[PDB]
Amino acid sequence: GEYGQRFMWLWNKIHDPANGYFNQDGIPYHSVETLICEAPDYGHLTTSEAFSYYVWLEAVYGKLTGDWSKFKTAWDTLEKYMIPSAEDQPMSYDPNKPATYAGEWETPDKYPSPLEFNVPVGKDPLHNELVSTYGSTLMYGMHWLMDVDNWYGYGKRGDGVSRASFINTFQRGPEESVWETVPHPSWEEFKWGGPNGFLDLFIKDQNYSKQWRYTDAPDADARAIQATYWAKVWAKEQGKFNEISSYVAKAAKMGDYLRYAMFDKYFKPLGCQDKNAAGGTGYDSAHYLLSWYYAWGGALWSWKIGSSHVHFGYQNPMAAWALANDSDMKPKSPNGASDWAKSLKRQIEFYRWLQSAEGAIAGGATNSWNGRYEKYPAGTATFYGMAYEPNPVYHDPGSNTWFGFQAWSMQRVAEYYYVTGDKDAGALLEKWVSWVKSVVKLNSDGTFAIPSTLDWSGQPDTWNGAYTGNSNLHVKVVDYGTDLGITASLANALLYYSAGTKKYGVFDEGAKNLAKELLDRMWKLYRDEKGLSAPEKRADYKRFFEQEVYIPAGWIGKMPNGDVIKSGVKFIDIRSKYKQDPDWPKLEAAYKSGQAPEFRYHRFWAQCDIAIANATYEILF
Ligand SMILES: [Ca+2]
Repeated sequence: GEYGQRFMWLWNKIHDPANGYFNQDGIPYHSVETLICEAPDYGHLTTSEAFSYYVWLEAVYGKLTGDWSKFKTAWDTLEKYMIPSAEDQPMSYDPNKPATYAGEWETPDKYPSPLEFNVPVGKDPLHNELVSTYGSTLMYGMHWLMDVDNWYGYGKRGDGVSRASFINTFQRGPEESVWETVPHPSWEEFKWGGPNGFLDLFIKDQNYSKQWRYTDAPDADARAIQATYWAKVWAKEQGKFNEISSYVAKAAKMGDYLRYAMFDKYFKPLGCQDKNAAGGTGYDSAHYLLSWYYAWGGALWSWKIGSSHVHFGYQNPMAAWALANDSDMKPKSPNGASDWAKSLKRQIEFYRWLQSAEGAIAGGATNSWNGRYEKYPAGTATFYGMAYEPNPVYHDPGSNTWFGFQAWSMQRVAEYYYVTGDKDAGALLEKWVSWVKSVVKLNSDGTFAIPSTLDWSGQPDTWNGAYTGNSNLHVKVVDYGTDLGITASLANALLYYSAGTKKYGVFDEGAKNLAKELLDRMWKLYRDEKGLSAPEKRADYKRFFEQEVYIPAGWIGKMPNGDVIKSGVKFIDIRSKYKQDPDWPKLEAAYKSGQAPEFRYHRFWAQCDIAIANATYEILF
């Protein structure tokens, strides 16, 4: 079939060693080009989102093929490399005191953040159940960032040499952009950085211990699960399910632990609005959404920490439903499926509460105003006691000034609607597709433009379980662009909606046609040697040179390659190896010329989305 030809074409552009999307271990890079900085700060780093897209690409491949080897392989790599093994996470945890509270602060210069030992932390209610269920104490979820070819030089567990090195960057609050971090190893032996390693850049304590720390990106895990749901439906169609047996089980175990994404940072109760208030005793601290993260720390004592900030872009109803309803994907814990049923509905309510008057989905909510459980301002709209935030978690740039989440997240809703016919999902999607149609530009010459940067106004109405119209919440498109990963994901969302519409109501041909046009114009214009790519102006890359990384006066340390870490140091001064990047002179030239440098990037996830969107047109039509 034709749109599946398209998929095949890109699938082995991706799987051709020549083009170089994977490292020697089969770990996909964030992108083929190395000189890139946006969420990771270098291209041959990779992310938990990349792995989840890899699994998804293969699920779709084995649906179109009957060949589930590639799917099995992609999961094999993911469990092996991106999920901390037993040696990666050795422990004695106390569910009643799961962590010691530290605040979040407005700027990076207010860090390291002091522990506050008087601040009550609440009860972790998932742990004892999860031990009972699995026999293990190991946590089964992906850490979000990896240095796949050991570019930074921290290695495995401190060996400064192994590939697939667990690192972390973002640690110092909502203004710490990708440009303002100090990349550090997840496993801390004090072999680099200062006397206490890098710990004392981020946390203020009397004494510091060697330890490990991991941070899950829940959208990533959920996508992996979403992916595995389709691999289960698709293998079962073909009578090959049992082949994929234990891999659906991986998804369900992952699903079971992913419930840590559902809780306030410090198991504090929803609505508390005071750091000194008592901790939750159970599910009163569950927001039942996929939060910006869960994190687990552990001494070489133990900590577990959810997150108080939620972004709609991180939600996944399809995954939630799959875990909650499909008996093959059922998590083994007593309460697992059940918590996921609650998450499914809370998520859908969340999306509807965030729906602007125009139809775009606004950012999110927090249970911890300023990340310090402060009192909400007068007039603040709320969702189950959480405060609306236009840009939750990060502000530089604003986390919901990126059009991309609209597509990523509504694709998942559109899947859930197709499977299910849920009326709220449908009514949500209706008003959103309407908006999409009104803002996508199809030009006469066959070029197209999707929104890139969004801006926001006002607030939703406070949630009371039923849609109101949110007539004071307003989206504005600030500019347009030609992001192909997003363009394809937008197409993918339009296709699942249109499909569901045919299946459950009045068929929306408009939607399908708008998607097709996007998938067609893209394929005709932006095809190239390594897959697809469009020109991209990166003015912000001046920050390579100009961005000062905050280091405390008196703090002295070294990166593994010898770069000195001290006050005044810039972004590039702690990443000197960038100067031997093939694109360095091009970048240098443009910085001095005074105009934005240009790239034609091949992000794994982008190429994965383009693939899956074309394939999804065939599967549905
Ligand atoms: Ca900043």
